Amino acid sequence: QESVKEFLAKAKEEFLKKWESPSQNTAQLDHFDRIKTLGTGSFGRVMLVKHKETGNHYAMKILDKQKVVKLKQIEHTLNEKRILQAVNFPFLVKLEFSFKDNSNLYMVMEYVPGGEMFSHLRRIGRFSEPHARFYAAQIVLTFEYLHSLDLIYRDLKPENLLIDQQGYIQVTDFGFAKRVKGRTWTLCGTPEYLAPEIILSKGYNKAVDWWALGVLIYEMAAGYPPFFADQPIQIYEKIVSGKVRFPSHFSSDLKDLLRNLLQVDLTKRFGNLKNGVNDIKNHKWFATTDWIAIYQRKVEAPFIPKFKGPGDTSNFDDYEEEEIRVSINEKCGKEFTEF
Ligand SMILES: O[C@H]1CN[C@H](c2nc(-c3cnccn3)no2)C1
Repeated sequence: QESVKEFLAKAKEEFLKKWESPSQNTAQLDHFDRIKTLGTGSFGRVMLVKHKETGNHYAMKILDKQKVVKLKQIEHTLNEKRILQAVNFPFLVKLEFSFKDNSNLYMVMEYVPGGEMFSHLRRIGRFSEPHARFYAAQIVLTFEYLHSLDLIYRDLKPENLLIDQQGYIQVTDFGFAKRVKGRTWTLCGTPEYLAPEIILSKGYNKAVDWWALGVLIYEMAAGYPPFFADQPIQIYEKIVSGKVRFPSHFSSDLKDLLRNLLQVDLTKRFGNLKNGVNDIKNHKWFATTDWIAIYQRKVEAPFIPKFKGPGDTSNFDDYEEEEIRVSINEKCGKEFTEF
């Protein structure tokens, strides 16, 4: 374990150097051709773009400054970019460039053509336990890394887990990620994945990411989430009750791990005890997992996504194509000075 301790100490040193001196202004919009919209929301979208001189493909996240302000996301967007430019781990998407202009903020990431885990899960129905375990092990290692840097992730769900050309996970969307040493208070995350202490408006901590891992493992292995209901208020009532029903096809070891991750009392939840992540890594459900081989990407993946090359968009769906407009006047300059 000294080897793991020394790995995490170096990881934190390298993170802090970039965190204290963030990169800024490393590309500009007219260096890229726009290809296709890959998803869209209330203040932002992600496009496929191509760099004009190198020919490389990238995923460009575009945030409208005025809409970020109106929806009270200023601090969250500044967190997202400052964290992404400072992290480095095999299962995190890489930020390659960032910049801003009179109207928008831009984060240019590597493009992962294999698509969302969500699409693959919904197409096949559910994953076998070994398939769900391969992905879960990558999330355990990624959360061990992030939490040792004092980062909470706060947006785990199948749509944020991309499948790469080797069949491994790349986590994207750091819009709710935050550097936290103790407690934090903001209501954020998708309803089915929220821990009880978020729903109850408490000061909460990194144990909310371990709760969300329990929801993800359940949904991968069942094909639906554990607290499912028609509207959010009914979902929240089931979460806080914490009453969970498991399919009979679940192994006994899977049920035991999920009862310990989906523990309503945060002071009793796996990942948040004296032994930290090691209660999860040493659980019987993970007995066949070679943690070093997963980190080194030496395990054969269960599934390789079908795609034709680094520009193929067939694993993403279709959205109305809107302009990328840039005002002749600067908007919200003061709010986004540090970006
Ligand atoms: O609307 C949200 C959900 N789906 C969108 C999306 N994100 C990406 C992607 C691809 N490669 C690297 C990073 N992000 N593709 O689609 C974003």
